[PDB]
Amino acid sequence: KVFGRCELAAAMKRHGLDNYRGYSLGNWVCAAKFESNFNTQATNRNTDGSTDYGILQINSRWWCNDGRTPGSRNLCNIPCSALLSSDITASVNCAKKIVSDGNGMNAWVAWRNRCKGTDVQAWIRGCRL
Ligand SMILES: [Cl-]
Ligand SMILES: [Cl-]
Ligand code: NA
Repeated sequence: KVFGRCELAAAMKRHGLDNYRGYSLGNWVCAAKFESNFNTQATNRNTDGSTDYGILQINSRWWCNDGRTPGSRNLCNIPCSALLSSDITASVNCAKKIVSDGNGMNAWVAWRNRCKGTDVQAWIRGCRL
């Protein structure tokens, strides 16, 4: 599923991401935009052989099991394919664990390079939330 901007904001808001660990909704929409272009089916392979999955590009090195990342962890206790669903619940619940682990949203390279310190509120402007 390829989300609309406001559609995804409302979905994320419903799942408790607005101001989660102090990160306003615009941060999450901005990260999703640049990680996946709002596409729940996005996958990308990393150089160490791990793979990033879904709308927030969550990494099989630590967070999910794809059966092909030897020596990795599965800290969200889910198959990585569950992160590709049109229902964002699994991605959001795993993202809550990631952002709580000490490093905040800096775990998302695109958020660090393209959203952090920008006016992220513009990503939810005009949306009915
Ligand atoms: Cl915001
Ligand atoms: Cl933080
Ligand atoms: Na893994």
